[PDB]
Amino acid sequence: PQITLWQRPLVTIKIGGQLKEALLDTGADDTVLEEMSLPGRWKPKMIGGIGGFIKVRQYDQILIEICGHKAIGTVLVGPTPVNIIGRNLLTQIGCTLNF
Amino acid sequence: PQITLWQRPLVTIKIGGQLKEALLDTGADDTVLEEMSLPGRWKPKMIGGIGGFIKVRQYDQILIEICGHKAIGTVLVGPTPVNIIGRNLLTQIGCTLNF
Ligand SMILES: CC(C)CN(C[C@@H](O)[C@H](Cc1ccccc1)NC(=O)O[C@H]1CO[C@H]2OCC[C@H]21)S(=O)(=O)c1ccc(N)cc1
Repeated sequence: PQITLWQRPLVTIKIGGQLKEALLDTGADDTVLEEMSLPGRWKPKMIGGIGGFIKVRQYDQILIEICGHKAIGTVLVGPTPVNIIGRNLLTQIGCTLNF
Repeated sequence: PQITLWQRPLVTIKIGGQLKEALLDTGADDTVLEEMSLPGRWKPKMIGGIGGFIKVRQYDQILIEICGHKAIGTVLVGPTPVNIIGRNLLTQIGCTLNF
């Protein structure tokens, strides 16, 4: 689909058997989700944003279905105030910016 | 232009007579630029992102030229780690997300 930007580009995703809403975010290198239960093993990592940094758990090769499109890749989990789909997954679903 | 997301979607902008590079950021409601000299009056404001909040200066009716497309609107200035073009300006240049 084509998505205009008069509102937040929020999309429904399914991950870890759970349904969530997440922001399609071209400004985010990596995907980061609020605290949630995920199956795998994980590595501690820290990511930097506007107000400083947060500590996250890195999960690799995690399946996500973003608006009915599957992708597998790194998901970070931690105290982000919003679920963010970053460019690492956006590229997999063929998402582009257009003007 | 159509822009893929294997790299950061950085674009050259002109604002306040100065040239900068900024991220086209669908995840950002508002445009926020690193500390810079801008003409005019302003108002204290706080914006929140991944690591917490920062205090910014809000400038209204500011002219920006983003990839050669003019837009006028609100620009926040403050200690963001990167210059961000947010949805308030992206809509003005007809920027959309497609997959
Ligand atoms: C622009 C950078 C700082 C990157 N940020 C992505 C960005 O889209 C965040 C994503 C975001 C979105 C909502 C809340 C927090 C973070 N948006 C954001 O900070 O926007 C602020 C300016 O406008 C306002 O609208 C939303 C928050 C304000 S980030 O969230 O910090 C980020 C950094 C690293 C990764 N891997 C993933 C995300």
